[PDB]
Amino acid sequence: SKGEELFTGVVPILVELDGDVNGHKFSVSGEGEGDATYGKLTLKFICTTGKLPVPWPTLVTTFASGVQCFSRYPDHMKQHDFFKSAMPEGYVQEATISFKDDGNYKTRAEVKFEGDTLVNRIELKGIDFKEDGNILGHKLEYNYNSHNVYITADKQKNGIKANFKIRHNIEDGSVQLADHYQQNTPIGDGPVLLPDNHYLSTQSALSKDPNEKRDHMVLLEFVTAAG
Repeated sequence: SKGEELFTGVVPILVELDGDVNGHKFSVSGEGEGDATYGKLTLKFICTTGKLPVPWPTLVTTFASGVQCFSRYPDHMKQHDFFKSAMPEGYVQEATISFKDDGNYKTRAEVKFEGDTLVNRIELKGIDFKEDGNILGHKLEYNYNSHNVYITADKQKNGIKANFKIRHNIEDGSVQLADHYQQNTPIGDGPVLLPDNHYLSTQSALSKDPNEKRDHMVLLEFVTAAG
């Protein structure tokens, strides 16, 4: 595809988010770099309005979804890469994150190229949360486990669909369950690749910057496509 040639080296990344959870408004800014030949990514996020009203690990699926274009697809599987084929014009992404016995997050994002940089613009709305629960009560640990993302084609809208289950570790030893459901639609009127059923194997690591006093998060990720 024509969009594939834009990912042969190291490319800079820029992210911006605006949110509202149970009446509390906030804003986040991010910056980093990606190398698709090795399926490697490095990013740093900062809260520009003060302190974050929700735990940092609950926002990982929203941030990681916007950079799925940096996945390493093996030679025998290159005909199944929707993400790179839609570039430079891009796509619109809509999703729902449901927490068991608690509330939900509804999101919308624009992913495209501006110059020689890959850009992400996101909006989030959170409703029906419990004040004494695991989310608003800040009872989750600062970590994230390995998982698989399942993909399928959506012919009627010339795009794709994605789904997986999440397991968040709690302070007492137990876990908090969640589900992520997503849908992608192209912006331009050019050709795209429609895939057969497959998955993406992922591993992540969360850390802190020792010289930083503002509320933040550092993320490192490795992603590979498999049949």
